[PDB]
Amino acid sequence: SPIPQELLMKYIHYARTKIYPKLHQMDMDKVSRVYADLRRESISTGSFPITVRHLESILRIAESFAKMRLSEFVSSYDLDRAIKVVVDSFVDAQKVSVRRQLRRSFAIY
DNA sequence: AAGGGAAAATAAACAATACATAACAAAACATATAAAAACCA
Repeated sequence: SPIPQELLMKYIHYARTKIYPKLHQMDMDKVSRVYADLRRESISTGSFPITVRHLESILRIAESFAKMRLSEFVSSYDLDRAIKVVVDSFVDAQKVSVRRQLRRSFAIY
């Protein structure tokens, strides 16, 4: 069932030394819309804010998933996994009182 | 339906007051006898 270890460690060195997947401005602006919701909802219920470093982090996580997918560019649904990775790290790094944010992020989950 | 958040509860240190009784005072209740005072005689 899983990928063997030797092929995986050879794939790491093969993908990290040959490709450089960029991003195209066709429909990527939608993540700036969802960040605009996700920043604002962290002020009213949460105490810790979300900044531009999280946007740089999800673009890096999406291009890392595109690097692992070995594509020419980042797809539209790589950002969905990137925003899931940032929601279950930032929301999980807080109190139990940000519990409404567990369902507030359920619309984009 | 969730949740904020103020009311309510708990605890602990400290201060302030009440309480049980000790010690006593004083008034009611009680008797005694020598001196006055009526009082028969």
